[PDB]
Amino acid sequence: MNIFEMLRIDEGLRLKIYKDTEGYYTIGIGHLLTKSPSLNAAKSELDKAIGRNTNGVITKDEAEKLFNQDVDAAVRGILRNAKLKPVYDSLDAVRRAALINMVFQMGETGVAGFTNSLRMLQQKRWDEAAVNLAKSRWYNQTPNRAKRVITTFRTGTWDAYKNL
Ligand SMILES: [Cl-]
Repeated sequence: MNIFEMLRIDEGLRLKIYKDTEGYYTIGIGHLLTKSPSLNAAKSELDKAIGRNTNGVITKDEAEKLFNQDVDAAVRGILRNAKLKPVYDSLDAVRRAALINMVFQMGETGVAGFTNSLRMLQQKRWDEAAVNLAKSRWYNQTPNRAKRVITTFRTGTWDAYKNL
């Protein structure tokens, strides 16, 4: 298991524009196009991201290219952020994947807002971090995904993702 397999499980794969759990236009492996209500805006963003006239459909190769760029961007965002980088540096390789997962889903700014949870992770107070992380809109809106990420922080293993 690695970060790419992990996020492919959490996000799935869809080759036509769809709406994500918040109602926003998305494509591929959880690539957000726009928070605009306008399907035309979403198609225009898609064409710009892919570099051609897509009419809202992309190939699997194109989805995986956007996915590679998005994983790379999430990692680079962690390492440039003063609140995230020291947490990331303190963690083992499995728990690093959990942090990347959060940043992929809710952005660098959203995750840096989890001040108390980040402190607990940095101190390796895993059971306590897991409780604090669950006191969140994130957990209440996407509880099955949040539970898998939280279990990964708590245990340092991939068990939440095996048999999936
Ligand atoms: Cl969920």
